[PDB]
Amino acid sequence: ALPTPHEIRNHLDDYVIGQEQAKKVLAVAVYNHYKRLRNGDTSNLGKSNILLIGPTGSGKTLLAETLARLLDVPFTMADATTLGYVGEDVENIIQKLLQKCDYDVQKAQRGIVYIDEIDKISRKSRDVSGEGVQQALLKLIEGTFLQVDTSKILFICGGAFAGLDKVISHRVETGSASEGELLAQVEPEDLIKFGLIPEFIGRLPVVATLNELSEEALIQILKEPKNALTKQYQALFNLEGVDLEFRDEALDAIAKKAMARKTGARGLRSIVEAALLDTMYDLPSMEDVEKVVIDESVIDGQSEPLLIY
Amino acid sequence: ALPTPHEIRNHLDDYVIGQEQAKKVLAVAVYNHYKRLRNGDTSNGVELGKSNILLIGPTGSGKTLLAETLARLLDVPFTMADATTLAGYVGEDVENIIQKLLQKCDYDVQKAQRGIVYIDEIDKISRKDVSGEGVQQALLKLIEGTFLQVDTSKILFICGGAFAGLDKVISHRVETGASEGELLAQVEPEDLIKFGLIPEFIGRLPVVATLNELSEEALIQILKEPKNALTKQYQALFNLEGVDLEFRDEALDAIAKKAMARKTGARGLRSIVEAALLDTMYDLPSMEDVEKVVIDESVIDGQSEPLLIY
Amino acid sequence: ALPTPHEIRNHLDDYVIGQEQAKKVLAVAVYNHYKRLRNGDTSNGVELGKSNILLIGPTGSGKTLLAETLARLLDVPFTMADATTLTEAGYVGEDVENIIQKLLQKCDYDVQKAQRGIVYIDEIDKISRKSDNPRDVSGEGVQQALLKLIEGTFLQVDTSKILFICGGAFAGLDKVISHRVETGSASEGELLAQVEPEDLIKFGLIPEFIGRLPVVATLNELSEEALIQILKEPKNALTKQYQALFNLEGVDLEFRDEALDAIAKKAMARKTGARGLRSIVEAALLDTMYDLPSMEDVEKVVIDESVIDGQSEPLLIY
Amino acid sequence: ALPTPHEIRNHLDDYVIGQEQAKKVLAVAVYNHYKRLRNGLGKSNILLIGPTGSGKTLLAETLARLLDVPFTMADATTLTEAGYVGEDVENIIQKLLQKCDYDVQKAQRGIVYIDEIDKISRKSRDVSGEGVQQALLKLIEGTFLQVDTSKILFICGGAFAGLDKVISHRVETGSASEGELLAQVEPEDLIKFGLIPEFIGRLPVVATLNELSEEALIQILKEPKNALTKQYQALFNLEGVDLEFRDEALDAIAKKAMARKTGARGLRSIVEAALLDTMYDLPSMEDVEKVVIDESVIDGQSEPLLIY
Amino acid sequence: ALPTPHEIRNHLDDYVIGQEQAKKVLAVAVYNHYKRLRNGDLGKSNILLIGPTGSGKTLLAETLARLLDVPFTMADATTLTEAGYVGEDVENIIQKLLQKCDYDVQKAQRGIVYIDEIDKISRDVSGEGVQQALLKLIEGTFLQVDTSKILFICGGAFAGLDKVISHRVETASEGELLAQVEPEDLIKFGLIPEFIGRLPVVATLNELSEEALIQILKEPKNALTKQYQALFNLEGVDLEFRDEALDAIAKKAMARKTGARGLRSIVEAALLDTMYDLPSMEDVEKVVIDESVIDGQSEPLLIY
Amino acid sequence: ALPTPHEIRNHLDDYVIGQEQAKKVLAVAVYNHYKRLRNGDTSNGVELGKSNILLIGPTGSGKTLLAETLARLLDVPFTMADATTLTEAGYVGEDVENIIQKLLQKCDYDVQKAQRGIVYIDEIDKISRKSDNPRDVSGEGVQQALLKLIEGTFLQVDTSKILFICGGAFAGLDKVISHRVETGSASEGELLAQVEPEDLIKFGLIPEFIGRLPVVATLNELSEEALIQILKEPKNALTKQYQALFNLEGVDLEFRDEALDAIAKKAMARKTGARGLRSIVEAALLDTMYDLPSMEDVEKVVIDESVIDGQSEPLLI
Repeated sequence: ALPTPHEIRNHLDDYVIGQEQAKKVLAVAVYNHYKRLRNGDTSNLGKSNILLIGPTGSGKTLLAETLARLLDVPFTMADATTLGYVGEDVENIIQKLLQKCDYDVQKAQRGIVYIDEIDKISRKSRDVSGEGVQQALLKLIEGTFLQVDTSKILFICGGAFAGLDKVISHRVETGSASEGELLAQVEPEDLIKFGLIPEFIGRLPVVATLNELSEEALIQILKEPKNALTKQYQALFNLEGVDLEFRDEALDAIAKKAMARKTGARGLRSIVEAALLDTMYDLPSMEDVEKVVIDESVIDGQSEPLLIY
Repeated sequence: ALPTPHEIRNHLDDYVIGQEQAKKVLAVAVYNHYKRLRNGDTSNGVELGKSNILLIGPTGSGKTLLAETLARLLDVPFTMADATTLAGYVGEDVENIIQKLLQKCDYDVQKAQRGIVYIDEIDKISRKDVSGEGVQQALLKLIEGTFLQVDTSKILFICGGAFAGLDKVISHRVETGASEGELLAQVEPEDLIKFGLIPEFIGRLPVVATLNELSEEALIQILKEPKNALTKQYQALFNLEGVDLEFRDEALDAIAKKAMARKTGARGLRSIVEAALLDTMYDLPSMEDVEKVVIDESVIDGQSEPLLIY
Repeated sequence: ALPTPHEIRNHLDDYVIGQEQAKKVLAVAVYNHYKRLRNGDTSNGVELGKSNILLIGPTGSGKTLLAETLARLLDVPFTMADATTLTEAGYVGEDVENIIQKLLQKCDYDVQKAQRGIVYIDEIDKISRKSDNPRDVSGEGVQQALLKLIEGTFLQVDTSKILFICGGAFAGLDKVISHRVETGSASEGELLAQVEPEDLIKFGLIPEFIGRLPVVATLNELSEEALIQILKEPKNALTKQYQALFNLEGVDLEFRDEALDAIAKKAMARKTGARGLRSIVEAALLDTMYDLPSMEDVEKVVIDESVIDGQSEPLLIY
Repeated sequence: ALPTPHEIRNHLDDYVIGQEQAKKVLAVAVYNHYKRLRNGLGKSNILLIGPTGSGKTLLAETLARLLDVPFTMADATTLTEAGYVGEDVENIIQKLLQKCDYDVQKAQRGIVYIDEIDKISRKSRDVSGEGVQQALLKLIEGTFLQVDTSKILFICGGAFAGLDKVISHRVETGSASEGELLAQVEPEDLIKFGLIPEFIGRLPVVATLNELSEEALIQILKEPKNALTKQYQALFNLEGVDLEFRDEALDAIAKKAMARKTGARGLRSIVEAALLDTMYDLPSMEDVEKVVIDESVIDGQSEPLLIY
Repeated sequence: ALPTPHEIRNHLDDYVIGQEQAKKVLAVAVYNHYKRLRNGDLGKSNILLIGPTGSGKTLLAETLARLLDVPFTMADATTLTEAGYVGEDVENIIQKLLQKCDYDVQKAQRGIVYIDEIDKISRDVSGEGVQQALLKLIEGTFLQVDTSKILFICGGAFAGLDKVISHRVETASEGELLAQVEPEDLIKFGLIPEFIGRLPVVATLNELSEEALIQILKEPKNALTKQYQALFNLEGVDLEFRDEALDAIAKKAMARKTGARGLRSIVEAALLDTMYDLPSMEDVEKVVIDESVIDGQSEPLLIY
Repeated sequence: ALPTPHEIRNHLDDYVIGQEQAKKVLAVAVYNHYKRLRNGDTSNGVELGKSNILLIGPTGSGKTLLAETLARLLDVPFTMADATTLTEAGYVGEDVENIIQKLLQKCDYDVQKAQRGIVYIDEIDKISRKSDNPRDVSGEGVQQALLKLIEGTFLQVDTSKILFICGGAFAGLDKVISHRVETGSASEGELLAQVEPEDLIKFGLIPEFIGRLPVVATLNELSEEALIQILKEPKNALTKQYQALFNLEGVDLEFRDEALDAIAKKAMARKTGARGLRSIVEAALLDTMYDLPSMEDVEKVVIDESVIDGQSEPLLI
């Protein structure tokens, strides 16, 4: 029984924060895709391939993985950068999909494939080789000794598209907003000028966009997600018989640190670990009730966490 | 009384926009073909070209429309066929195209010989494999001409194809030390050879027409007529939802215009329709209405939402 | 009853103009090849040449036409192939045998008649792995893979019996020969006559491949006066074909000599040889044929200002 | 029963000298990693940054031994410049299984050390080097062994010669030692060094090693439970002879090692050559003890003192 | 049943003329090589052919294989030089050997490999790379085939070799000088010591005499005259080559410096016209005189 | 009763000329290895060096002869193997254990005596994956597969007990060492003495493999005298090889000492060392082997006059 777009988006809210508009798009795209497969297209339809456009560490990869998990469907990643002999490496993505699929052809067709850094292969001011991948990987999108047809499998292509923000503004301008508002005005002709071939873009009808993560968002990322850092470490300290408490001032402190390093959410973990290193070290050697992390423990990194006996 | 190429092309200007060079070629090719048939080729023993045609142009340029139109202009039985659907048992499916031509011909052997046959996606069968080529040679037997008892020698063959890679092989030859339109004009039989077509097949397609831009009318037809047309596909999607999906003519035309402005051809049609029906499909399973009507304002402007009838 | 080399050449004169030396070579080569087959080579143990041929001539010189004509004159299954479509594959090794299934198909899958068949490989000069015109490892692979055919090995057919004709332009060949034949301090035709297996070696062909092509035929560059003859003399000459087309229109088509020469000059500047003749004539009569049936005149006269110019329209006589 | 970080560090003190801060870090990272696995969260992957012959490799090996866990090494250099090395990246896995008796579960508990990570960094072949950072990146997360590399601990070692500079260009203020500078290391410093953001984000735990002191080299010859002198004293011991290393001789060995820039790795090769002649004509003699002096090491001219 | 060296040399006399010393060496080298393989082993017995271009180096290698019904494959040392990617092209020689071997691992090991123009790779950094890369083959390492069993024959002209030998042997003719060849002479030439040690057996070919070419047209079982006499024979006509004509053919070959390879191209052009109007006549025999070859003016004699 | 390193080297002097420094290292390494085995390493928990050896010397320097001799002097099962026949396979991982079954074969299938055995791996330098002498992925696979043996794991025999001696020429090693030992702006023998584990690293050997070969012996380029022993003593000595060839012909081949010395001198004059020995013997026996399978005699004797002068033919009985 397929989950409605409402249900898919709801389960995406549990793993990904914000990006509500993109999750609406993905929900529909995904739903329609499998809705199409489960009725054998049409007796005697929509490719529904998706194009993720957002900054690095926005959640592009996370969304793809989550979609597959929520639909108990084989999932495999691949990099456009790593892509004549690579034409026989493009089919490699398929064997990997079969590996995680128990070599079940049918389940392999229901699978999802995420290609990262698509904006990197775009030949714009090696070009001849790069375009070669756009056209070689293009043969996959349509669908062709596994014997599996790639027509059935859903393709999700993610990319940062740094220069895309510019080409859009050069078009949308008038006479004389923010990146989020600009990426909404994105059109397939903007991707053309960016470096993507018309035949490739025509194979990616569904276009999703991810907004710039807020500083406050990072704080949410540390708390709200089911696998949020704080929850992960509270679980660790929990099997030690100790309660771990993160003061709001400390969480904000962590976000600020992450912004100063321009590492976004990816740099969150490396900050928390270093802040809890000493504590976890001499933790199994003590006997206290709970440990409370304050701002002074994070930003300054001088004072140790409060210990409650 | 046969229509002059001047008259033929002139009638092609009414169904097809632009493509003036291709229509001139088709006009002469067609005219010569029937001019040869209506004089019994040549008494005794004299040579005469087959006059078969090879349409080379992007998807939604007017290839198919041109073929259909030609037949209507000459009140001649017309039948289509896809090169992709064409195996050894398909060799007996190649003759199927003939029985279909006879069906629309009222089973009149003579009028069937005057008939026109359009084969789409020829560029697809090019082995560049053992089976695909098998069709090139199996269908090759038709071009020459052999229990209908009808000879396919008389019937005109028009092969349409996009030839995506053809634009490259030509540039690798014509180079020295322009646009696709200028490059496709330099097309030579040897370019199709390297592309995947066998020499014996190309030699059977002497007349080569080339289309450049797209045809607004065909783009509209592509959204409707095809068995797997976008509208029909989405009407099927909305149908298993208990809802009827209606595309107003203004909306379809609106969709074509968008596609032309983006120069993405027919390939860019879907991406336009999807974006227009995104919101609707999202909160569709959560509603309870009879049908949804897509107007022009929903496509071009994309501002208003589709009309909902309960 | 096999045709003597005399008869073979004579019939080649009806389809090809000039290249007399080449036609004499092909005549002997072809005759000997089948003369060998129709006597079962040699009983017990004896030697016999493979008799495979290597056509060397400019593009549109008649290489292909010669190969085709040879087959028609001997009512023998004929099939073409491009050496370019072969290079760069080990999966093409199973595509090299494809040429055989083609030969069978046109031969009514007849095993013996397929063995009598003729195979023409075009653009052999393109696969040669050499520093000239810089994949090599893959190209040579074909010289050796297709080499397995030349000798002869689920059709069950042996390619030992079938005649192989390999055509090519060999653009750089004219140079390597001159770097050898030179003395201390003529034309391409005279130079291509001095051709030697070692010249092809330096060009890019492997020794084992050349040794399988003993018979070497050389084609001259079609003369402008020859091209003029091609447009007129042949029974299926272009002018005659187009005069026939204009004829069922009730109109007489006249090609002025100044126009025919103009056509030849156009063909030479394009180096397309005779193969480029049609494409020039068509474009010159294009406009005319378009609005021809719409008119009611007596005859149309093609002048030199209509061909090379492509400007002034053909003279119309009412 | 898992050993506390205290216990892990204690056993590390026995095989490795100094680097107390690094051993504290590794102890935690390791403890947490397995603490996480044994309860069915943080990846806890580690990045060792220290000079050549500082103890990076030794730390990795020791950690595994102390935890009776399958261990395997690999060189990041042998990886770069290939798409066929992507299938060589999984090779590291098959080898981990070989030493694991092909037990999928114990293979997941295993530890993997990648040396010379600083070498693959494409920074001021590049396109190929980065390819490994991302190819080996797929391992870090975890994916016909059927084993998932999500469970296995990854330890990436490197010298990072240029890292000392990029850190100084950031930490500077307006107008200390490498040890103090490597402490100020941040993921953004590695970014500028040539590492991709997605790779560094997979190596959260960062351990920094100091340059082994020349006097530390002397300690390396004495203090460790498996110190060279203790090894050779044992060898000489089952001969009925007592081996005595004079302090002047131990310092002499250290100096030799420094002039050769071979660090601690070059210690053995020096001691062996110094005791080579003695061990040869040892079992043929009958004395009480042999005393190695400086004259026997540096000059190598004089033989070791023999007491009967 | 292995053929004795006597027998091997004998069958070599039928395809190659002169070079009797080289054929005795190759005969022993080959015999021992397979005598070793058929008893499960010892010497590598790899061979180094040293002779001018068109002396018969290649022909000797090919003939040896045919006489022993063993897979044979050629290769050019020049196409190898200047690459580390050619290190994976050195294995190509093996896959080719397997191709002609029907992919039979065992028969591929019995195979023979001839590398031409070895003297060309002699150094520079890239060229030496092949000497050491192709060196790994000589010893013998997804075919799974070991190149230890396969016999290697390395041919070369060694233009400068005649000089280095003279600078040493000094205190006759090239033939006498190439006999005094020593591994140290190849060292100074450009070959690495480790490569030469892998080529123990050294065969030296003489420069084919003018008169030798004459023999080349007659003596060999597949001599041109015999081939064309057979061609004219299935026409009912007897073909006779005058001695003055054969000598005339040899001279032509020398003036063109094409050696024996240029023999055919000379005979063909001389008998071209005759073969053209041969099947159209009815005579007893055709005689080829010198006037028909050298001058190419007069037509061959026709006896009815 | 184990022989002292003194006694071991002394008996090595009877089968090998020169290479005294190498023989001293081998004597100590070997002695220690078995000294450790015969005392069951160490009761409870104590450390002990594996004591595996790495022979580095030119071809025909006696690397193989030293290995074989060591086994004979200690009445211990010995087996050879070529690292070259191993590379390029995962199925060779099951061929790596083959070396063990061969060791058992010569050991009468006695597990214990098999553990005391010695294994010599030749041409180790060949498997090294490096830019020098350009498969790599496959070669390394053996370094790590054979690596599993060094440590020690249907035999049930543990390869931990058996001594491993890996020989190789290491042609490029002489260069990498010079690029390191250099100072600002001697001979190979002096250069190979400066050898370090890091030099083998850059050469193509993995760190984990080298750490398993603690003992490193270096051989010099042999003198003209040693050549005579190389022609006779080694298991696969040329004379034995050709005596075997002549043997399957029903004929006995005898090399007079005067001839053997004659061969050495020839090789010495050409300065090709031991590598040039074969090319000399072949040329001297060429004619004989040619018309040999065609005759019917008892034995052929090679004298000095047949080698040096090359004028007179070998004696036929």
